[PDB]
Amino acid sequence: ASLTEIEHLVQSVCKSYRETCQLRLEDLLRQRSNIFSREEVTGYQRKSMWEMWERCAHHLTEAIQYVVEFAKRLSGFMELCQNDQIVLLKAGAMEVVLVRMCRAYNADNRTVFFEGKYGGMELFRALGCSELISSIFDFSHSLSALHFSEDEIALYTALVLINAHRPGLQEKRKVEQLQYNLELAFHHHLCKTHRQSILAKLPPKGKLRSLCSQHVE
Ligand SMILES: CN(C(=O)c1c(F)cccc1Cl)c1ccc(-c2cc(C(N)=O)ccc2Cl)cc1OCC(F)(F)F
Repeated sequence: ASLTEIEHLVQSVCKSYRETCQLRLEDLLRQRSNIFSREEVTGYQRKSMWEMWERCAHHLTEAIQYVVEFAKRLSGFMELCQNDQIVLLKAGAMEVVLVRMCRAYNADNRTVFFEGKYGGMELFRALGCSELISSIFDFSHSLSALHFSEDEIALYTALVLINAHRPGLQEKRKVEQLQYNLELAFHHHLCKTHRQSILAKLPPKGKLRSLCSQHVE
């Protein structure tokens, strides 16, 4: 790995993320002023857990489609066997989507973009998943307060995906090589953007994995 190669990898990943990021930062930030009325909230509250679920499951599917596209656009992700690509997406897809949620979270009033507007966590009362939702607000909070940039997200999410210690992989070596190259890109870009600071301040593999497991449950 040279500088052109790693600087190229940084740009590939950021471009890949920007094409696949589903909802534009632009819009997300525009729509913060805009908030659900108590009539609106009470309406989502009133629904059935089943009505809710299927709506959330529509966006989850849609969002998992975008993570896969991102992964497919990752350098040398497609040159891995089918079996490995499945291992990585099946372990990491959902972790990425959670990370990707921080963007639609607004720490300044503890709301998140849902279905066109912003709302608080009480919006999801019908699901009877208060503990879980409340964590999600907390893990999205702690990242929004490091002002995670789009390139920081792209690159971090790429390493949540490309992990040589997932079991099931047949060609570990190639993955370690993909993984390592992205670490370099992350750490390089971090040095270029004077953000070396945020490493110690990110939530560990521990948290993110244990939350995503509570989520998949
Ligand atoms: C509520 N939820 C879940 O993932 C979830 C959960 F956190 C607990 C239980 C059941 C479910 Cl389906 C969920 C699903 C899709 C979305 C979602 C909405 C949109 C959208 N445009 O509204 C787009 C993509 C997605 Cl993945 C957001 C969700 O939760 C937000 C928060 F912050 F409250 F968790």
